[PDB]
Amino acid sequence: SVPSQKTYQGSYGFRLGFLVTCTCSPALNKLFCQLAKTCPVQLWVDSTPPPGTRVRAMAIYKQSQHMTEVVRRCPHHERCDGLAPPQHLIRVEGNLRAEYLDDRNTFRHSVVVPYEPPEVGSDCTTIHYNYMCYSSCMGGMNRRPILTIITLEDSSGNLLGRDSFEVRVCACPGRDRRTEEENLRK
Ligand SMILES: [Zn+2]
Repeated sequence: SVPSQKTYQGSYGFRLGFLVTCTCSPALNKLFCQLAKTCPVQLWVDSTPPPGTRVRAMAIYKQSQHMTEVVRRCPHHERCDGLAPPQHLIRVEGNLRAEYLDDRNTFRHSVVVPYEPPEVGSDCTTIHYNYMCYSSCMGGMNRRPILTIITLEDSSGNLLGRDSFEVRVCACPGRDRRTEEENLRK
């Protein structure tokens, strides 16, 4: 079954926040980012989850007619850090404990890091993601919009919380955000 995108704050009050290489549109719930550049995603909790809590990131297609298709890199960007497998769209930057996972039954990719409390000077835990293929790449996303689903999980993989956002990976994020926002006003 297609991974759920249902927002679920859960017992710890889990939700995301956001912070031109990367720009977020709250009105569109959409992140616009350049290829392979830092995308800061903030984790907010009302209380601290138990030891061994994990944070998983996974991409799915937004449109229902493409939801059962695995999101992966196009051949050009696949065939081009030594930790992320070449097929994975999403990689984590600056984390010594990233796990790159392929689901045995769905073939979907994800990247998991341990949950850490907020870094000094912050009320939220910031994770730096990189997207390794453009929304427009033929043989990959092929202009189809995607969602990133962030799941807070216990050490066994049980769901503690879930949030999600749309992503466009593009060369001019600031300009594309304005275009899509101008389209929503019209
Ligand atoms: Zn590509």
